[PDB]
Amino acid sequence: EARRAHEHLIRLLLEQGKCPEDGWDESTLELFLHELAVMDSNNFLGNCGVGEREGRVASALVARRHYRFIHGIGQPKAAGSSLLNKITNSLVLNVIKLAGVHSVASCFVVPMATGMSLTLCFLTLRHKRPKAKYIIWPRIDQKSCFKSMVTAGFEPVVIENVLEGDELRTDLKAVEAKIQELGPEHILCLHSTTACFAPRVPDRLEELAVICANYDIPHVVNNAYGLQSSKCMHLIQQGARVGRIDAFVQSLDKNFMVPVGGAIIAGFNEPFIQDISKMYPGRASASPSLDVLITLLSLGCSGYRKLLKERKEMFVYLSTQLKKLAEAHNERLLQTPHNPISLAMTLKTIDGHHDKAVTQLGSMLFTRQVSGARAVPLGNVQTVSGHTFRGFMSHADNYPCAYLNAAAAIGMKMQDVDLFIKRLDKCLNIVRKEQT
Amino acid sequence: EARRAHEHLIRLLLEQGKCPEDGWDESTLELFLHELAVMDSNNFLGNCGVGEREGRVASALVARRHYRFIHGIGQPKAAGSSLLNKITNSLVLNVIKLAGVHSVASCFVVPMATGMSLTLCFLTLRHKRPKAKYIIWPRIDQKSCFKSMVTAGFEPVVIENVLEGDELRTDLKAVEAKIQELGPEHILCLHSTTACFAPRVPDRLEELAVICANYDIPHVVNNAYGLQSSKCMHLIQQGARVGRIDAFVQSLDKNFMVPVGGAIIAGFNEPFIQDISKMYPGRASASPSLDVLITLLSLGCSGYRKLLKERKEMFVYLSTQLKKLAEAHNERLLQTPHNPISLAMTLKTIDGHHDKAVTQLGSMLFTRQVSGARAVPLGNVQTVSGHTFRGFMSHADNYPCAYLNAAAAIGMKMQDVDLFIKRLDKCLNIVRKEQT
Amino acid sequence: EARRAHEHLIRLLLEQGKCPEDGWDESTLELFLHELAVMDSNNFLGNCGVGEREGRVASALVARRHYRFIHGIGQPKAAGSSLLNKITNSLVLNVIKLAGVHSVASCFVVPMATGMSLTLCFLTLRHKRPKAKYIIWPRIDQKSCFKSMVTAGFEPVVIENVLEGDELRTDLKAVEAKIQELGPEHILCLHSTTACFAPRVPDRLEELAVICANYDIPHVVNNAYGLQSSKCMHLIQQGARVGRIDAFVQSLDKNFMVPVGGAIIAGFNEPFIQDISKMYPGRASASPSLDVLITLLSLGCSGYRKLLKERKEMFVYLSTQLKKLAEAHNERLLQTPHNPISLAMTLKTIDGHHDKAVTQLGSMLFTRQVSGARAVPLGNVQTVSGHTFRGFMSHADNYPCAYLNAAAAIGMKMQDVDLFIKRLDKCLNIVRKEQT
Amino acid sequence: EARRAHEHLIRLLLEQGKCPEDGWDESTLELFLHELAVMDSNNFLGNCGVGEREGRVASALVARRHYRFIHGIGQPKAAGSSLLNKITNSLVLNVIKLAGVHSVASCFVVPMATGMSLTLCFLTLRHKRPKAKYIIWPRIDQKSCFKSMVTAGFEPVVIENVLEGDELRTDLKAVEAKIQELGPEHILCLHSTTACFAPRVPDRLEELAVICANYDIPHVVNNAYGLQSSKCMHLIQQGARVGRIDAFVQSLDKNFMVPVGGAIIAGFNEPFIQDISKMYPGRASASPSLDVLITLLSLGCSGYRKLLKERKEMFVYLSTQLKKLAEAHNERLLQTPHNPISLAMTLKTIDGHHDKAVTQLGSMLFTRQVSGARAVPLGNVQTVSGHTFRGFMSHADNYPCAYLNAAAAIGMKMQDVDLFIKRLDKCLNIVRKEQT
Repeated sequence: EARRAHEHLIRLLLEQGKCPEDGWDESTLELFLHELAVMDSNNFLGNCGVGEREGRVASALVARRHYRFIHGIGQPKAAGSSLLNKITNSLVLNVIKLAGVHSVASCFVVPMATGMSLTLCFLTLRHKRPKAKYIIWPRIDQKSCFKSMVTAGFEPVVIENVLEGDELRTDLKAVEAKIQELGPEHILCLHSTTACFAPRVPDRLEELAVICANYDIPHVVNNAYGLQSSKCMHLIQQGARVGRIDAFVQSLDKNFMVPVGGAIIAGFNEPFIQDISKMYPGRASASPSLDVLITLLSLGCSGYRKLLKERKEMFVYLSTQLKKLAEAHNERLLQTPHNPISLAMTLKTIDGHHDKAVTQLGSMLFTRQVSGARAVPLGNVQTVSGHTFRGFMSHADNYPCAYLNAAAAIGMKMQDVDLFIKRLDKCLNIVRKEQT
Repeated sequence: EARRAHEHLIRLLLEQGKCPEDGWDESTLELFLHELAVMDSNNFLGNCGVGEREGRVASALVARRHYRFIHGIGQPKAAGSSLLNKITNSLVLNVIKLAGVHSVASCFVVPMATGMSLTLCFLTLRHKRPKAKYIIWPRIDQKSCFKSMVTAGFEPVVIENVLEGDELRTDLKAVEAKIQELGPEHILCLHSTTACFAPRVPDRLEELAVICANYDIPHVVNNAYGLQSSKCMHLIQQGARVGRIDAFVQSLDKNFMVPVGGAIIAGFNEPFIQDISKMYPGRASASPSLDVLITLLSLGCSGYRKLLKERKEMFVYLSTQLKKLAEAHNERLLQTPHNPISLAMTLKTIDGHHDKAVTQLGSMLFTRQVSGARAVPLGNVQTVSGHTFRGFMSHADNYPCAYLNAAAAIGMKMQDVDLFIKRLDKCLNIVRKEQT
Repeated sequence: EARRAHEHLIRLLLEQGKCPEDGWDESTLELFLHELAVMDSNNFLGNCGVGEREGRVASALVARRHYRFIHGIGQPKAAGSSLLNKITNSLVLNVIKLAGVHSVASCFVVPMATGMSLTLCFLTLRHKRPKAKYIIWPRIDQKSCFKSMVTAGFEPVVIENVLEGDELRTDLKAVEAKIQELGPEHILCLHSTTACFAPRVPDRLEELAVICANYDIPHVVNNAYGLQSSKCMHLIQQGARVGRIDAFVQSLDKNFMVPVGGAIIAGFNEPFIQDISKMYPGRASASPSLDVLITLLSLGCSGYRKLLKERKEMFVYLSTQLKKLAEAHNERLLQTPHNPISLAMTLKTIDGHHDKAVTQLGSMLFTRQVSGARAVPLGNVQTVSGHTFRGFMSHADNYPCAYLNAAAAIGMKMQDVDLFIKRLDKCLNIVRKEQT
Repeated sequence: EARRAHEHLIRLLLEQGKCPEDGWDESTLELFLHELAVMDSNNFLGNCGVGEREGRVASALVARRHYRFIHGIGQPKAAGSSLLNKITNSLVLNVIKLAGVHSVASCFVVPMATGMSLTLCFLTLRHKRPKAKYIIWPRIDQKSCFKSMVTAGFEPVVIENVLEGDELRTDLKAVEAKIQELGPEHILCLHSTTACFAPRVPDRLEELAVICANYDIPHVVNNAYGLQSSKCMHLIQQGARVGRIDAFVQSLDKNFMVPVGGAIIAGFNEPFIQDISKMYPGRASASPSLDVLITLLSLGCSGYRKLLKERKEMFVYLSTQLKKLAEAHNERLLQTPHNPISLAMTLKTIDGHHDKAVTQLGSMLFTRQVSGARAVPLGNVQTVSGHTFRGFMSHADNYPCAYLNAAAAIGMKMQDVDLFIKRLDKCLNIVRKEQT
């Protein structure tokens, strides 16, 4: 029977809580979703509602586009939304393992993006560490992760990066020096970062993990877009094994190709991760969870695994093509072998004329429908939530050159690289011709 | 021309930023949505993406159900999502005015539910008031609003309510006594509440507003489900006129009949409300905004206004039917004329036998597909985030009786009341027969 | 259990094959559709296809919009599409009874519109009556019903209508005179018509039925848009009781408010109706059947019955408003009490100036977004499939005046009448002002 | 601008009426569809309707799933549906050329399946040839094409096929012998067939075309599933060049992977093809046209061309795998090099035991979710619409053996062949073990 085949797949999902090897057909998926939504009281045919939160919906466009999941995630009032939440977190745990953190103990989807999800971690740790006022943070010029600390009501302690060749790396001496200066009890946590813009590289998590274990200080990893990278994930896995990592947080959109809106908070200590979940007040949107559930069931392990493999290949393709273009314009690819996602070519040939050529190149790429490229000048001064950054965008006060960023992130296609290379070549020609 | 008629409506929305008098046809709405999504870079036909957040989508089910809005709300990378956000906040401001707060200066949708949205207000006020550690809070037995204070890292100062007849009301003397005891500078804010479970009533906002203006302390109003009530909204409007209200927060789902997930933060001081918006780190889900935009454009002013009128009528219908049932079972409707949404009938005839009959009645209603009713016993002890509540569910340590809650909230139908009355009558009969 | 409630409704549909009293919720309907489509082999998860008609679908937009019903209607290859067809025909039979033909024996949806469905009836009757070459047809100026006879390969025998007051009615003497002239065996059938443009009225079916019973000649009724009228349906029911009706055919779109595309063929002799079904070669589109199934399950008996009641009320409203306008312009409503759907006001005040004012009025209404009105002049000569019609549009060679048609058909709203009246008034004023 | 890029594609479609080289994104397609539907009067915001066919829709599920195309295909009342029809027929003409008939003059989508579309051709030819009563038809055991002739009211003249090796081929002598016997004027047309079940092969169209040109008799080609085959299409193209072909008809579902429901009628004489279109009475469903428009715009030339290439490859794969299996069971692949889509392996090893093993094998494959296979026994007697077929299913009275059919049709995947081979192998083993 056709129906039994669908039920077999559903039952296997419910009993194991694992991503199916092969992606489900849409037919199976929509059957499952409809049966789940049937379990929510708002969808009961015999229901009457006499409360203030009945999951009533005025617009049929709204109800249908959400598969009639209205109540969000948590006698129960929403048994299907609850099961949706359970399944999705179970699927996500298994993908975390698949992706490289095999010892992960616990995780949960939270329908806030990565910044606010990090804030939630910091808000939870306040009650663990009432004496703490500082968060030690190796510098990365990204506004949201930096603001997350201020939002949580702590003061960031910005640790400048060390220039090693072309790469910007964790200053481990300065981190330990600030712990000793300020006092371990006054530090809320170390806030490290994996995936980042080249020529910065993922933080030295093993070493920071050792430092945190020894000084007895929480370690929170901004893994925003590092789940897609088995190298970034090995760094988390190794760090947890050789020292201390308390939580790692990753974006749903950047690693799973779904709308912006949600993140995953994961860790190795189940009671602690539960404490973060419990620190969240009230119901939350089920929409990020639904998007990731749809995506993971449709892809299967094999589909997600293939996406990860294709990204590695696109990275190789992107670097070989960008290095070739760079060199053809008498530029070079910065040597950043410790960054597995992001790369940078120098813009020395257009910089230095005092005509804003580097910024102009960025705008030119933008108006030619190139998105995601970052033209980083020398000398941006920018103040973010109380803190003034010298050399903003470059993660250092005095990086030796201007450069252009590009990145091979999950779902990148060959036409992404090809069109980029084509339009970048033309833009470089225009600028240089203008400078004569 | 047919197309010009659609464009006229769209252009009028864009130029005035106001809810159309009559609801748009779905045809107009979907035209508009598709044209908006066209403005996001991920949807550009000529686009190439070389960054880490390109709004790529693996699942067609996911992309389509969100109308291809992927990037969430904020060179720009997402011009349509940005315009969506602008329009929606403008529509919401106008509905706030429509609903009873005509002097509202500023507001924004935040894709967190009401609890976390209140937390965000408290997180913002931390930077305004570094010496503050306390939030003064007239008691309401609702976990999320209470937890919001703890999550923000403040300690709640629980002010017990005064029993006046059957109603539980703001103890204004105790509020002022705690301000003086603890010191104005050590108070982060007063956290009041409008719409609530009977026999509690909306807080005395005019008087609290006067107190807050005089002691120079912020006033944050939990208006979770009070937007649907012109009486609750008059209380906010009057309070702002005679004293101080800094922010008022309301649920999207409870006032607009959309999925759980979002809230509105509004106020009378534009710079301050902007500061709360700016305290939020990173991008956020556009899904709550989209749901409310769809809903408000489809309803129009006239449709939303009609929903508000129908709720008032359903309240009258619900109370007349519940009073009639109560009296037929030798119970009574508690006299709560200061609560415009929630009501309560006594359960004295089944309580007092030491057999858990009140709790049992609640479960009986639940298993008979009645949702939203609250059977409140005498004597619940419950600890929430560090604080132990006596008489939990009843908003007081010694409320004189057990009672049952019901409420006429927006979108309630006559069959909601009728089925409820029918099943409640049968349940009361069963319990009483059992007690002989 | 929520799911059991849905299954109860489905099971009741499957066991009785009758329209539910109250409309199904969309949730129940889509559950049912998905479960049905599961029964088609193309949707089997374990299926392999090695034939030429496997129901493969390239476009996900196409597959989804049809609920994955691909195979159309008929070891079996399509068990769900087959069950869909069975259910839909059973629902339609019951609506035919509801609508006024309680003795209907058999019917089937055919995914051709009414013209081709009549052709199919004529094609079937060819094999019953090999000597027949003529179809006797009381005149109605509608191209499709007339062409249906030619398409079938018969020659129409056009019987002119009798003017009785303002109405055009069946010339029963001329019908019988042509039977006798041509010979009963040489007549394939009588092709009568119910719902039609005023001032024509439904054919005299009782009398024609008696004639057909006596001369032993098939009687095929064009009931294109007469199902929505209990008066038109009583005429079919009475005619079948007092004489002979072999088949009656009605449009799906005009009586059920669904896309153009399908029709119903019904009758009182089950073997004969089966013969028409069997005369159709090959598979056919399931789309008309699906549309009517969705519509009838969502409406229920009560919803469809309410639509029929509202149409009667709109007819009264339309005539009272049109009579009032007519008289205000010194025109009159033609006295057509035997037409229950269509009406006509005279255009004598603008006609007669030899300036094409009547045609011009029709175009003016069209450019002012009035659809469905017919401005009928005196003196249209028009040739349709070999036959030249004098006074084309007016169903007679010498109807005494020009007039304007309007009709109250199912789903008409008060704003349809109101806007029509408003724009018609303005148009009449413009024309008369021009004629000075 | 993003919007201009979409409009450029649309404008190019409208000006050239040709399939885009590369498939449109869904975004572009749905934009286009929505803009088209805007042009139909039922969708006009300012519209009032006072007629009997206003395109009103009761169900939002129905309206939305058809993109608000309600009126079907034809002052005008439906300008967008009309343009839809125009575009689709233009796209289809170009695909006919792409597929191998480069000299095609005219074609149109008709929303009837292939059988009824052939009937329409025969119905049209009746008026061209009033003396004709016969249709000469080389035998193919397919019920719908045979019934199409009877439905049209003609008598089929069944020409038995000639056995050449393993193939069944056109008996050209018998065709000419029947023309001479019955008289050219009494023949309505020759009804030939291209794509068919092996071991029958496509009719000898060049030779039949010469015969038809010489005797002055119409030639109607059943090209039901031959459009997907450049060899079948070359036969039509060559036949038209060396002789007479008046119309060729093909299934939409079998060549374009859309629901059953529609067909294309094409030819080389534009006035004649127009005459067939004009012989159709009334409006018709736009749904088949919409499905093929969606499909062709999403695929582009390149996508459809790739599908055709993949089918050729799947044919090679299917035959090599089926030949290998056959031989492993001491059977053989029948030598049918003139059939480019269908193949047959002998079932001699299980046939001959008088135990219905051949029929049983067919049922076994069916219950193991193999669809589209045909187990053809020796000796089926079956009467279809008045005519008794000896050896029904095998296209001859005395085909030497029982065999099994399989076919590589458009959209076939490797798993279709692989699973089929796997399950067929197991079934053969079961049967042979049972026969000991």
